[PDB]
Amino acid sequence: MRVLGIDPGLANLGLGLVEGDVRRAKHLYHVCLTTESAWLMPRRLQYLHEELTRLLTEYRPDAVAIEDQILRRQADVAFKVGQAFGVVQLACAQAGVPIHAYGPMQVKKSLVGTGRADKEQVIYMVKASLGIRELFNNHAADALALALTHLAHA
Amino acid sequence: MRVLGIDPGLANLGLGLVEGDVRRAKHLYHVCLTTESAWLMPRRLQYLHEELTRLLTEYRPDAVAIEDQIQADVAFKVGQAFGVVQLACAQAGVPIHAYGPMQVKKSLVGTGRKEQVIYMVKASLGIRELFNNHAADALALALTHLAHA
Repeated sequence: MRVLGIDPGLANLGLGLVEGDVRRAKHLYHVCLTTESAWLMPRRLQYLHEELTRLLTEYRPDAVAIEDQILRRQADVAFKVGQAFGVVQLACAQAGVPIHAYGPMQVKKSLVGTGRADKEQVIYMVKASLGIRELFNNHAADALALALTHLAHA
Repeated sequence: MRVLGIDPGLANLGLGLVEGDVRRAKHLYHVCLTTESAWLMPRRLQYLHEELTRLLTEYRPDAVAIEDQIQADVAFKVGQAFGVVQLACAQAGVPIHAYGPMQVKKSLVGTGRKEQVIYMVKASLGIRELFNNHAADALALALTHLAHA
């Protein structure tokens, strides 16, 4: 099973591709896309949608695993990030790829064993599961963690 | 001089196309698209984005006029639909102009302080029957853009 993990955002969009099953997984690709506030919102959304559409077309994943956050602070931030989430969901549906949502405690439990693990603990287990020497970008790492979580729930 | 007005929403998306200037406008098209919670969110967004794209491609408007967005997870959900609307406009190369409710009232009604707005929408466009408030709101937005150009 080939899975695209997505750490959703507007200024940063983490994408990580893995392939395997519950017992073993192979790293395929990861990246953190960025957009600039000086671009207007429509162009930021167009950039994310275009780059994600290209990656979906190229790698042909069987499933998308997306983070289901309960972040509840600022409505103006939530409106902007919701716009990015909408365009991400749109790209997946246009590709015919089903989306499975996972909360952070599900990720921590699947990758570390417990739901109160630290992020550094999760990234250590991402790198160990995939044989990655270093992961500098936390959004890419989180995206890979989501992809590995879907493989564990399948 | 051709404006697509958009009343943004997930369950209801009002669309209204007019052409003209401050003095005279002609009606071209209106609808209220609907989506149901029985569909998963990505499918709802795909349907709205597809139907909006088709209308932008067909009628080739010069501008889009959208209702200005004046709880956090509510904001987040409203944003999902707004994002796909903004994306379709950007892909079409059509500039977006946002207007608030008071701007619509002043542009359309002499009072400037929805029955009065709807009456003025129907009168300006020669529309006898306008039953859907979202489609009416979208037409009111398109007419507001003409008044501000």
